[PDB]
Amino acid sequence: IVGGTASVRGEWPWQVTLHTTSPTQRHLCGGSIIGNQWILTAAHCFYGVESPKILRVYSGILNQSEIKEDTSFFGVQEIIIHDQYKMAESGYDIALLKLETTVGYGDSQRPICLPSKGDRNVIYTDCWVTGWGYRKLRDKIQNTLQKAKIPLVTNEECQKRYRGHKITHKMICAGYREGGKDACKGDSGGPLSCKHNEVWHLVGITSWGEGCAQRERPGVYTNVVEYVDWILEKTQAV
Ligand SMILES: CC[C@@H]1CCC[C@H](NC(=O)/C=C/c2cc(Cl)ccc2-n2cnnn2)c2nc(c[nH]2)-c2ccc(NC(=O)OC)cc2NC1=O
Repeated sequence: IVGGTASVRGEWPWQVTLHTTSPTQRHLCGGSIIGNQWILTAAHCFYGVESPKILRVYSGILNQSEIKEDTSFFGVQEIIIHDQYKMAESGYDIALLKLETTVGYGDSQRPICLPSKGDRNVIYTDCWVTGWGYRKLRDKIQNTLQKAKIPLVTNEECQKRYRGHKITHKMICAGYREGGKDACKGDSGGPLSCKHNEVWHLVGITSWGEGCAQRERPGVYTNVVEYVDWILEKTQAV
């Protein structure tokens, strides 16, 4: 996160750190608890991931230093990537991780509500991008979960900013015209959380941008409202 501040413990209890084990263990991406056995993340996070056997999901984490060999995690049973996904810049940058075990809900780990279909018309004014990513382009993964309040941007205004790209309605952008606050390397997969009627909703999944927090370069996010039916299709399968 660029231009953010340290989160407080329990502030984003749906936030998870998705770690890879091959060749050595390291943070890979962010993610959101959306069900007791479901993590919603970005499809691009699995580039060169041969099996879910190398993945470890950590919930209830504020500081990456909380993770050692004795720290408990959730194994990943299945990786479900949207089958229209080619690359982040083309959209469909959404994936579901089905966990081997059930998440025990408490004040340190709980699900974020998905946006309602009737909430496609609502205008969110309190949105936050969270993660353990870089504070600038050439940096390192942060120990403490960072947060940044970012304004939502119209598809039209985002399309002006990304000439040469096709910004679809399945994408949602966020950022200040002058930059300064944004997601960066290590944040992808994580949430873009918006508070509405005292209820947090998963509006976006951190996807891509040209650089980090640049003037007139909004962060591009997967527009979760547009994938509610795809999420239910995979999580509610008979
Ligand atoms: C499959 C491989 C995965 C995802 C690749 C894409 C991802 N993009 C992002 O995380 C965010 C992009 C982005 C998103 C928005 Cl919304 C706006 C502006 C953005 N950026 C544009 N240029 N940089 N960031 C990214 N993550 C890292 C570098 N780049 C990264 C850095 C460090 C570690 N681990 C580490 O040091 O452990 C000790 C792990 C990763 N993970 C990855 O390599």
